[PDB]
Amino acid sequence: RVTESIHKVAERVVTLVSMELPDNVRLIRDYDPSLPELAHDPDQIEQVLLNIVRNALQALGPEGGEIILRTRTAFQLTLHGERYRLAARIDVEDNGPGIGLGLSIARNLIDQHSGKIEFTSWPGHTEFSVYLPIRK
Repeated sequence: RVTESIHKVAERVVTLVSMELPDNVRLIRDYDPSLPELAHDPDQIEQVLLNIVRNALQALGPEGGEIILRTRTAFQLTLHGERYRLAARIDVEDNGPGIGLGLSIARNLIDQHSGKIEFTSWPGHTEFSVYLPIRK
């Protein structure tokens, strides 16, 4: 409904997560300042990111680690079979020795925004990538 910077929601998430962050877990930012403002429901995107970050905290477990909240402009990104000239990619990547309804809710809220969520992993890392359309 509103067209604003996705970083406002990202920062609301950083503030909220501070209350549940273990002493041995650090949350770092890796924002792309060139990312354009986009239409989205801030309340819904906040819930999407909170649930993904909590899943990340669950993955890290007692061993703790690092969670990176990253934003990047995505060019020529495909969403539901159509290629978009511009989309926003928001990643929640965790690093840790020790490596759900919330996730289902996040998926549904992203579908409402006509976006997608992808999961990947590599040695010592796991990452959820959320995509939101900006310009088709």
